[PDB]
Amino acid sequence: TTTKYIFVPIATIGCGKTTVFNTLNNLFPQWTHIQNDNISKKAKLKICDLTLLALEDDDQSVVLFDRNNSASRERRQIFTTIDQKRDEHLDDTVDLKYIAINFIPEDLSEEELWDITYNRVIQLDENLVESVMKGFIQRYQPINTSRSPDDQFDHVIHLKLSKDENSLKSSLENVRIIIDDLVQNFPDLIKEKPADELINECFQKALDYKP
Repeated sequence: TTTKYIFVPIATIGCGKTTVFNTLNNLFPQWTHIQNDNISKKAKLKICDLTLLALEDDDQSVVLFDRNNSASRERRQIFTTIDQKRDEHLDDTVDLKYIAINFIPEDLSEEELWDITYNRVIQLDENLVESVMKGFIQRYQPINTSRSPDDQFDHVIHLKLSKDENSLKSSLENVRIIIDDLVQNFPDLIKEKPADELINECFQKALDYKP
């Protein structure tokens, strides 16, 4: 029994998920960060193929599955497709664990989810940014692990999302939340939280990553 992991965000635009995943991958370079926005719609290998490819080796334990998955259908598509394809990549005794990274607290209404997301991204254009990122926010369906598809998650990490905070201060706190929760729950992945100076350095280097 080797155990493999897929980290699945539940998020919308402006939740900082790529910053968070980039920071974690900087801290743990053996993890693989697969970005949906970098895969062609006509690519032969899609994100679920690439995810399982990046779990084939004994060196390969974690995939950061970088996609919003705002609607329940998208989480169901992950579970269905990975289950259908895993035999092409893993033997079927391998324990594959899905970890939800929940960027949006389930208490949040449709309305300050909008007000938080709207204000984080503006702090020139706004025609594009108001009722067209409200196509994004309308399709959000909170995680609900009491029924399908979200009941297939093995674990849920609950992140912070505050009206109050700067969007970059919140992303750094979320990185820390994920690490500490993994320390408690999956010591095979992280035995102890890295030094804070290391986490800060890896976060600052992620804030420069779009080269």
